[PDB]
Amino acid sequence: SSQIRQNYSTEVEAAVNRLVNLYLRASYTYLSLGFYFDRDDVALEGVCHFFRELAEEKREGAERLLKMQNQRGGRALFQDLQKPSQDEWGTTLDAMKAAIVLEKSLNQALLDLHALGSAQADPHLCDFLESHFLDEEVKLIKKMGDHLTNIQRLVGSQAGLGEYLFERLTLKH
Amino acid sequence: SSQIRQNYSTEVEAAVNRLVNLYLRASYTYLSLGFYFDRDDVALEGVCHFFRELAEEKREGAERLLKMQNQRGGRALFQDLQKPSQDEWGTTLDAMKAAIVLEKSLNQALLDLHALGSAQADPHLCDFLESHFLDEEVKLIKKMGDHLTNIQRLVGSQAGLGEYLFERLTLKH
Amino acid sequence: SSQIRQNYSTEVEAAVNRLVNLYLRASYTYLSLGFYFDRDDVALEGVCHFFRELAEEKREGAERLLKMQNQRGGRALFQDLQKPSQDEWGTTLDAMKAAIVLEKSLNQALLDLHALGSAQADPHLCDFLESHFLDEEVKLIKKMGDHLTNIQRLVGSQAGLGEYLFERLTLKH
Amino acid sequence: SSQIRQNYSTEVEAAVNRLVNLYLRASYTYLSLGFYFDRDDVALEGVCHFFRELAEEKREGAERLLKMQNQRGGRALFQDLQKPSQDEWGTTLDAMKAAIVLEKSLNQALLDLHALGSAQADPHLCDFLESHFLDEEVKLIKKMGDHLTNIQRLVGSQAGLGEYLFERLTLKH
Ligand SMILES: [Au+]
Ligand SMILES: [Au+]
Ligand SMILES: [Au+]
Ligand SMILES: [Au+]
Ligand SMILES: [Au+]
Ligand SMILES: [Au+]
Ligand SMILES: [Au+]
Ligand SMILES: [Au+]
Ligand SMILES: [Cl-]
Ligand SMILES: [Cl-]
Ligand SMILES: [Cl-]
Ligand SMILES: [Cl-]
Repeated sequence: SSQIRQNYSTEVEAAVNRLVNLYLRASYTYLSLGFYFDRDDVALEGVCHFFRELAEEKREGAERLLKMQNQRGGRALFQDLQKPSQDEWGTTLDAMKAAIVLEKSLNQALLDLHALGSAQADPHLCDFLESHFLDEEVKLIKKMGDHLTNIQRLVGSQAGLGEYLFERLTLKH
Repeated sequence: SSQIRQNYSTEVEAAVNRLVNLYLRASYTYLSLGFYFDRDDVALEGVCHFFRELAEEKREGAERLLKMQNQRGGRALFQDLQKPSQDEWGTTLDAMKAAIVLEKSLNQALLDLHALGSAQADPHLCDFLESHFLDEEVKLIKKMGDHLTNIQRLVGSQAGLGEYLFERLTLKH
Repeated sequence: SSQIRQNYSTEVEAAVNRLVNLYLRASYTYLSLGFYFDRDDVALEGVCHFFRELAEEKREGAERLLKMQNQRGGRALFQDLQKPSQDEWGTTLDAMKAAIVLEKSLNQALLDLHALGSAQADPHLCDFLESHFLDEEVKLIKKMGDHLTNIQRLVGSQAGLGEYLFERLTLKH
Repeated sequence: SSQIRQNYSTEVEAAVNRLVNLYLRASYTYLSLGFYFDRDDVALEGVCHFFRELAEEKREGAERLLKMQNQRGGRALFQDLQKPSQDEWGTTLDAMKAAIVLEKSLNQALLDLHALGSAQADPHLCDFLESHFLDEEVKLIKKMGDHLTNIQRLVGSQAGLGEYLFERLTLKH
């Protein structure tokens, strides 16, 4: 094994790699969500970047996990990326729910890995997640919640008009 | 014939001139569309420039075709410009459909001329269309598609209110 | 089908999607190659970015293909991404060969798609590849060839010392 | 005892002081390593600063521990500093191994102190180590690993020439 490796469990090594996959899968889902909203028959530019900036961020989470894996003396193993769960994503509201659900899944994987870190007494891993992931994921889920409430409130009245306003007035383009 | 002319078919020369007419007719349609939306009883400033910047662009396509005709040793022949197909253009939605249809017609004329170029083995003509027209026309038709989807979605709910918002929030003024 | 779609074959639509997969797979291979060279027991910073800037570029090819798919009125379908072909990538020389091979495969897929475009008489697609992919891929394969020759020449003499010099003096960090 | 002291165990107080000694001993080792490489018969300027900037950093760790000790209401007790383990440090490779070993020892002392913090329920101490030491030590050990791999690879071929290149091309001066 590695010349540098110290207090780094094979369990955590393996779980970090699983987390890289989850983050890359999420990035790929957000690409699919992104380009869906760029379809001529959907055409909500604002929604399209929202999900495309999110694709960038999850790819950055996975790249951060990989950097760390190497820093600890673990060995990145890449697995197949399954495709996003859907080919069409519905309304902005349908999409934003799916994202929340996606993000809650990533968050739980994060919490599952803290718990493993604590069980393994790996304080660098705990710190790593606390500094770079836990806080950013809580903030993101909140913002998605906030979007969900606004979209729900708008599209309850007039669906399509509600969709347009939200994209125009909340989301950037 | 011309001192410069080389690999330039009479077929393509003639088809280039037909294309100039089509581009000038389109420019004239976009002028009519433009000033229609500046009527006091229509008054959608945003829609008015959208079509007026498009009148400029098609006049620029025809001027570009004419420059090229001369560059190849062809001889520009101008024909009568028939007037736009309508005197009143309806709603923003009616207007934007007509534009798509107009632009699809121009696009097909472009594709018809590539095919002629290939048949004639005129690689400068093919290149000319690829560099200055094909890509710009695809991008434009997409944007019109995108506008159509947004207008449809808005005016399905509340027609007039939908028209106002689109003009205010999507189109520039 | 789409309101914008014009001269866009289902064959090309499908082949564009296959090309997105190939570009995403390549991006994923270059991530694996990248982080391999960041291992403490490999530690060639220069090689690591070379492959990481390449991961970025192929993700940009796939994003460009997706933008276009939408511009034409096609519908992006995403498939599973198979994992990179190897878990360990050997020497810089082993790695750089694999990249050439990867890039030649992408290039052939590109050439296969031009040919399809020509068969379908889709001049926007041909242009699209010519402008954004064909030239960039030829330039890249050349540079990889150039690296291969330099690495071969260095490591023939002294392997490890040759590897260090190449990374230090040719590649950036 | 102190007017400020709160949730601060005598165990941790004592262990913090032991950690100050370890950091000062390390600083002193890096001074000895530093000036060894400045000998006229060794003369690797690059290696000399590498170890001298490290002497500064460990003195900064100990000063940071002392500031904290005071912040918590502990009382710094200083003990004798034993001299570095060697008078001559061999090659760059011999030196860089010794450093890794030194740094791994400091790292384990850090991990031993987190564990004590957790046992004592001292969350400020845990945080303190996580924020200022754990991450910096992991990053440093990685870089030493990376240097070790490069030095090994160079000096396997030609020892002295390998030493010169590494100092010239990796290390700063
Ligand atoms: Au922990
Ligand atoms: Au944790
Ligand atoms: Au041609
Ligand atoms: Au053509
Ligand atoms: Au073609
Ligand atoms: Au082609
Ligand atoms: Au604690
Ligand atoms: Au801790
Ligand atoms: Cl923790
Ligand atoms: Cl051509
Ligand atoms: Cl072509
Ligand atoms: Cl903690």
